[PDB]
Amino acid sequence: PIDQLATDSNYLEVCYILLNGEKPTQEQYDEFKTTVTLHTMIHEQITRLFHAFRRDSHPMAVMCGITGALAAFYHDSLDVNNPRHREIAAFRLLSKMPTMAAMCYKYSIGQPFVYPRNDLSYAGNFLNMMFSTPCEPYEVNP
Amino acid sequence: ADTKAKLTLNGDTAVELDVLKGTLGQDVIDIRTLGSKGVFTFDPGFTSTASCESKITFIDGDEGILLHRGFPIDQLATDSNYLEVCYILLNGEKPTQEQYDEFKTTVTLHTMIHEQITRLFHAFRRDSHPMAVMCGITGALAAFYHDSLDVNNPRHREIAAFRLLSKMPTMAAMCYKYSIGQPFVYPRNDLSYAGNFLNMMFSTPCEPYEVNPILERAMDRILILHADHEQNASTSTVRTAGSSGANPFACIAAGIASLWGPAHGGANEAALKMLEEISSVKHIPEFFRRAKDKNDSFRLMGFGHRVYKNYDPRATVMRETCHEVLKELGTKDDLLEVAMELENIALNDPYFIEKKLYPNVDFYSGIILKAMGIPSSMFTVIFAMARTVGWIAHWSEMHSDGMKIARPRQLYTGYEKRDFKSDIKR
Amino acid sequence: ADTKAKLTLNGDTAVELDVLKGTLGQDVIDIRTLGSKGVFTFDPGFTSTASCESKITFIDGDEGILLHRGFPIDQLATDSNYLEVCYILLNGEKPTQEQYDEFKTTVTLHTMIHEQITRLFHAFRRDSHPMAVMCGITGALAAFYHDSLDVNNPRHREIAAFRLLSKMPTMAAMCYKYSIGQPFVYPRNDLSYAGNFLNMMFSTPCEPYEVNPILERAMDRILILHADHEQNASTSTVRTAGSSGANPFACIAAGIASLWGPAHGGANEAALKMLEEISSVKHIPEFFRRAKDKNDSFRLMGFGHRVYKNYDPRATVMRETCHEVLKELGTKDDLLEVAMELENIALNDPYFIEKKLYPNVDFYSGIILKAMGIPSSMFTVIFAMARTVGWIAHWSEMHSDGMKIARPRQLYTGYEKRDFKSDIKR
Repeated sequence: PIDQLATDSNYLEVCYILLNGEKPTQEQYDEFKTTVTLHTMIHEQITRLFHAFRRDSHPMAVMCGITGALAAFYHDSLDVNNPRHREIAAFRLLSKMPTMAAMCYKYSIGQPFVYPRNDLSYAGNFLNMMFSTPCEPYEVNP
Repeated sequence: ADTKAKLTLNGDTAVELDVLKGTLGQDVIDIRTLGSKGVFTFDPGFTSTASCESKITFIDGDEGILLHRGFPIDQLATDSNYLEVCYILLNGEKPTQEQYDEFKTTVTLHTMIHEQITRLFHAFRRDSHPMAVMCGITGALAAFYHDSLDVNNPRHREIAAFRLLSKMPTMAAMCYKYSIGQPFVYPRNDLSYAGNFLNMMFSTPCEPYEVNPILERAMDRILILHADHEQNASTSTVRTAGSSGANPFACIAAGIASLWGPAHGGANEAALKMLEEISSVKHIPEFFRRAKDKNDSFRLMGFGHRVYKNYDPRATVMRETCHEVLKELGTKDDLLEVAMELENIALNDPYFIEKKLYPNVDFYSGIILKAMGIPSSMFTVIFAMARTVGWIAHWSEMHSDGMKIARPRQLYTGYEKRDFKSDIKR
Repeated sequence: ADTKAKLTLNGDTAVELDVLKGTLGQDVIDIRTLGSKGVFTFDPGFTSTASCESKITFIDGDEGILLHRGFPIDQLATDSNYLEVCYILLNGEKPTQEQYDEFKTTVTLHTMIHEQITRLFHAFRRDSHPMAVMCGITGALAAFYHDSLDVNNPRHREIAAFRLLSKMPTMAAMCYKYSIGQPFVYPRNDLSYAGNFLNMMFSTPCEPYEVNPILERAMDRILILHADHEQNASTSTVRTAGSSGANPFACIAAGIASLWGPAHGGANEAALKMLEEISSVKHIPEFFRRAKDKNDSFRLMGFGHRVYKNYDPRATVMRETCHEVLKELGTKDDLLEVAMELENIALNDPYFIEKKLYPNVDFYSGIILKAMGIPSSMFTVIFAMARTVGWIAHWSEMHSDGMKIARPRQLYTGYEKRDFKSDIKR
């Protein structure tokens, strides 16, 4: 039930549940969080695509434009029939969406992009990339 | 006030004019009505004309008095700090702890410059004079900070003032980083205005930078000592452009250009270079750099000033700071015997004693900045940066007053109406 | 002379001041040596103070008179062309074929801007007002053309003068193209000044642009009618920035921002809101935009002017040309014809009669530009681009005078000297 997931689980565990069909064992979850964590950054060239969008663009139009352009950069995981390519592709989108989402915002307001922080949770990592500046340390409110 | 109530002008009919008085300085003959009476004065340069009523800065040139909101410059340069002086110039009073806290908070939160504005720097030749880059960048601000351009709107001035106030040092320091090929440094919330500046100017991502309290306080003093200087030419440009309706960023950008005007004033452009290189302790100290004084360009090299007769009151605290900074920088300030010597040449040469080419605040500021490793091209960028608070104060005062638009007359001595009939067939 | 000998100023004893005589207009009282005594006048806005002696433009507002080097504006607009008027304004006399061909050849020879400045255009936002981008590029020219900044060298001055007259049209057109996302168009040596400008505005690589003869003339006349307007707020800004020694390019940038000035308000675009986005005689000029007039909401709209009492002398020829354009463009005009209702009201409506809201030159200029398919955000850019030669001439004459540094007095009414005591700790 959605209530139990929204109150008891966390986003990454729900992802594992939707993607694997079961609540992850500590180890499976650890490995899962590990694969996601290692694929958070977006190719720097993909980052230059943001600079070609009008600063005044709707972040949702920038998000569609950026996601629709991914295939040219992550050209090695495009064979949908290939079982391993789906793993890679899924993990890529899974890890990178918040990085791109947060960048849409930073770009839309004129602040520098924030790199993922391995030391943070999916939600905290997002709030960090969305609001922190290089000017002061940012502390994620629980 | 004796006969300071009234007086009269006499062309044909006796026109009575008030003799407005000040709280300090000379009285002024209110001629605001003469124009309508078909009477107009003639004063190119406005040396006999009070363009406004001001409460900001007071100067008695002969007696060397410089007051900012009534406070002597000495006390501000030694006791206050740049941000408090800004509050003083901008608000007219010494801030209560809380008012100062809130003030420092508003400034701190608006330090970063829009990343797009940062891309403008990359379009300037790396070899550009940082002062030309500074004028170009400030003059372009209005397109980015397009929501605070209504000068008539009281809240827009708050925003605009705070924007310029917070961002100038960020832009100033970037001009330098860009001019030498090092990456830009973001403001650090944990630092003071002076320390934050020294950080953005000199730190690299390669090692931690530690702000030296001596150089820090020394920079803070260079800033306060350049905060404002009454109705000079560059500030008069700020008021004039402003009364014309020009947005704050445009008026501040104009003030910067008017400020470095003398630098590229030909005689100054050439003489500053002569002094630039010659640091051989055999020419500057032994009348070589002094050999060329046909074209003066002295105020720029730190000698003499039209405002003050015998000395520049801003140089007191700066000289004392300068002596200290030189020491702090250990056994490296050896070739700086020319600093000791040029000063001796200014205090003892009959020519300098005659023309009163005394060392001014910039002779000493220049030494502190040179001692810090800052290139000379960045000297006016720093002075203009510090002067911005004065410009904002004068621009703002000009507004809240009555917004008397600059619409002067002219003595027309040109051609009387004549007919036009072209000589060309093109 | 009426009462034009000398005059007396009394307080206790008398002071004799000479009166200068102008060839046209009113004569003035010389007060240049007053401030050299202690006696200062008080005149905010300078409306009773001649700021300089000039021979460029004579205006007799109440008579609706405007002369450029003695030539009536209506004659120049009809029988001359922009460049010839530019030649006259700068030189004092009309050109011979020899002189004109030399001037023209030189102007077209330097119309192309440095390739690196084009990069600067792209760092700006696409949503930026064309006017702000214009001011931004003008204030950045000093970072490139740094070989003509010596305002004390007639060589630099003349070179700066030509680079501005040559490149301004190029700059303006590029501001339009950038805003609409169209490729920049290069200047054509074979096309006229106005023919080239329209081409740079409307050309495209998709096919060769055909310039309509009637439209080229219209544009040239717009440029002629805006070439100069005497000692106004913008020119005074240019003259004041220049008095300090500010570089040529920086001087124009301040004039541009000054001219942009009065259009930064809130209630100014609240009425301009309706004037723009709607086309119907029963919509705008009908109990909506008419009734919606809060702060300025007039001169900028094309109704009235502070200079002229009854009418705008410049508007006469602009009104005729508007007929030729409206007649010619028809299929791209007849919908905008609602100007007759705006004019009808500005003539037959009591509110407009009482406030003397006569359709100025910008009223007709606006109608034409709107019909030619030009966005209103380019209107003042076009006027500024045109006014630039006037700014250059005034700036040159200020220097011929000897560059009298603007150093006005002030009426100080602030605090007297007081000791500084600070309690804060931040």
